[PDB]
Amino acid sequence: DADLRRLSLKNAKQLLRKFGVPEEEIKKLSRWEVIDVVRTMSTE
DNA sequence: TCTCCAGCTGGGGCTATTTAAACCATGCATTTTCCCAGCTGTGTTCAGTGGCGATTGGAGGGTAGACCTGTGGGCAC
Repeated sequence: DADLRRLSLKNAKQLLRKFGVPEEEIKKLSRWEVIDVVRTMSTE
């Protein structure tokens, strides 16, 4: 959960693009919602 | 004869050379200093997260109530 802060929104956006997350979530670009979604996707 | 004048007849001041001394003017060139700009470092603030605490929800256990079955007693043939 920690290194997900160092993701520093922009690289987390690129990671969500890499996993295949739909563009709406990426579009929101939440600093907290984005990291929760990428933690969920890395759990999936 | 004496005075004046007027030309002219032989006489003095330019030029050329070397040298040192101390001096000057007129933009020029160089060196120094001051100022401004940029880059780096440190400090502060903000916000993420960690972490912990509290509240809510779910599950399990216990107690209470109700229903069903069994036994006993009373009554009737």
